[PDB]
Amino acid sequence: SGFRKMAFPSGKVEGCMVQVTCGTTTLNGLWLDDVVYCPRHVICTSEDMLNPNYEDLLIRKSNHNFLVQAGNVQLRVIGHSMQNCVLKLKVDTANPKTPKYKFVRIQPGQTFSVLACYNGSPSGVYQCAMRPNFTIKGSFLNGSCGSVGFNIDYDCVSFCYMHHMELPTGVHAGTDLEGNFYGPFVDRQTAQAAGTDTTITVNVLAWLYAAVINGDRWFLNRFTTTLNDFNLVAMKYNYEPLTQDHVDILGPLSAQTGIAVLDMCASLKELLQNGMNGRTILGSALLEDEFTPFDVVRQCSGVT
Amino acid sequence: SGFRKMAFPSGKVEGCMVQVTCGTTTLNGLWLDDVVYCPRHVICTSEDMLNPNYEDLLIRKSNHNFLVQAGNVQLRVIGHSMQNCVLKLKVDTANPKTPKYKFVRIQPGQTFSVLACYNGSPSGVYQCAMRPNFTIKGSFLNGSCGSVGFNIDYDCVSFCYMHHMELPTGVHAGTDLEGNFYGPFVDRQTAQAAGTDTTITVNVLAWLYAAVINGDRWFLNRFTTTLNDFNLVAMKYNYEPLTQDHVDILGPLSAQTGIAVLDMCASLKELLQNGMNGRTILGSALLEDEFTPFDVVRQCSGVT
Ligand SMILES: CN1CCN(C(=O)Cc2c[nH]c3ncccc23)CC1
Ligand SMILES: CN1CCN(C(=O)Cc2c[nH]c3ncccc23)CC1
Repeated sequence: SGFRKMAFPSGKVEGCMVQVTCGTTTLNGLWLDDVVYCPRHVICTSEDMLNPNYEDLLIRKSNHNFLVQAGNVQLRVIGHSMQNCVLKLKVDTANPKTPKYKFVRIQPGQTFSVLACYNGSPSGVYQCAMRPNFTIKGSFLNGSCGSVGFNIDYDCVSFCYMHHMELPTGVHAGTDLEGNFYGPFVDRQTAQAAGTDTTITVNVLAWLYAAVINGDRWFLNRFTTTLNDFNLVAMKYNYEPLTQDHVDILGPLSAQTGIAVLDMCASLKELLQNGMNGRTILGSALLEDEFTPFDVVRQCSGVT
Repeated sequence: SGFRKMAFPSGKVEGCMVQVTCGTTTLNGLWLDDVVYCPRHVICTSEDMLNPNYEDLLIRKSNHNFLVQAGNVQLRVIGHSMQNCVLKLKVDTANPKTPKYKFVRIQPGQTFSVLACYNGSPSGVYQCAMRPNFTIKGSFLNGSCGSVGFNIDYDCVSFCYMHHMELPTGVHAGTDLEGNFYGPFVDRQTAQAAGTDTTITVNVLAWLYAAVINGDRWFLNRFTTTLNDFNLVAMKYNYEPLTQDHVDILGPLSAQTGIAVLDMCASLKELLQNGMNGRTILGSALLEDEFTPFDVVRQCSGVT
């Protein structure tokens, strides 16, 4: 019993973190096999950051300009390339701690763990969601760039995020491990505004199910709704529309609790309309949207 | 920028987790040097759990009755002893992944990371606080016993908690690594009620400072208070009393923000009296009390 914002165990990823220095800038890199992945803005001066031409800046850089340190031992760089917004530094040594891994590009609403790192050393781990506006609400200070987001399936680390920048609103933007930004963001020091940060409705419903499973049931009501009726209310409250694909994904939680998805939607509808009236659900005074239905089943079943 | 409930990187602890089986019960153990630490209730049948005499039950157990598996390799048990509520199984092999470590008994209000484990395998990591009633609000299912709470200082893991049981209210009780329960709890399947779960005032104030540092300032007011005046209000709201030791610990956050501790107390006083009025602080609709002043400085400074 109990329900916590839970991160994946970070050890498999800790074993991949290194320090990358180009000139006076140090940030983090991800060492998998004989490649080190890092944000391309490592090559930029503060001046360059305002309006960088990365291809032109990169011409001035050689393998020996990329200093890669794994613990307190230097790796030899034997190649470099730019893929979208990441640099791939080929090193002469395969990371001996390379886990089974994939690179995945996640959808908005998907959660992942972040291993916040500075100078290639882990500082902490927390759980994030890719927001519907393709930002993440992380905890990142200068030097945290190259920190990675990931999910784990038994022994396979799926890398989904690499940290690149903070927007002037203090929300975070980054890439997949192919170097493609989530959302419309660019690695340039220019004011970039985020769109509407809507609530991840299917995740809220997952968390309401988690609440029921954990004995927090006060919000269960006598009502039902329809997807169309629910969605009118969702749109009014800047909630993402619910689709039958969302209802399908909530099936196992529906079956475990015996609460029809549309009934739980009607409960959610009343919470939106009435608020919490000073009550809490799983120790929260707001509706939590950074647990996926998969997250709730995993936590509630004890997958390792 | 941004402020997250952040756990320590768990890799150093992942390397210590093993599976302990006695008869038909499997739970987790902590392998440090040539000792495996686990809850003594591993020796109990369901029947035994109702009113166990652990010394008498342990007489019936030999070294070869304790099955210790590290990954998928069995460890040879060459000794066993009971220290308070934990068993110490001496094995013939030092854990090669043993980190620098200490055993510490934490105070109520102190935070720690939990590596939730099942069958000696990590499932996830989250941040907890020792509640003033000596419970923790964890996320633990059957098989999670022997999971450990810890803090890390650079390269030294301080182990502070080992999970033993859930109370009928679904809150959690456990021991330090000398086997002494936090609070009045006993490892027996008998109804045990928790006392008042008061709010950790110094932690709320730490988190308000964290909010100011991160640009959430709407709650800063024109008022000040005194420790005695604040404490009258604290007691009314089931907040822990604030002492000058708490004010001392908040000094660095006071200095960083230029907000006198007693001014922040007066802000907190108004939040208690007025509530949040549907507003949030660091994405929370309630006052968060599971960040210590040390946690806030660490996260806000990027210690690795
Ligand atoms: C292209 N350019 C954009 C601006 N940059 C950052 O925002 C880096 C960064 C990521 N998280 C942070 N948190 C606090 C302060 C700075 C950062 C550098 C790269
Ligand atoms: C002395 N006896 C007391 C009762 N026990 C537990 O509560 C073990 C336990 C710890 N977390 C849990 N979460 C869910 C279900 C069970 C547990 C066994 C030991």
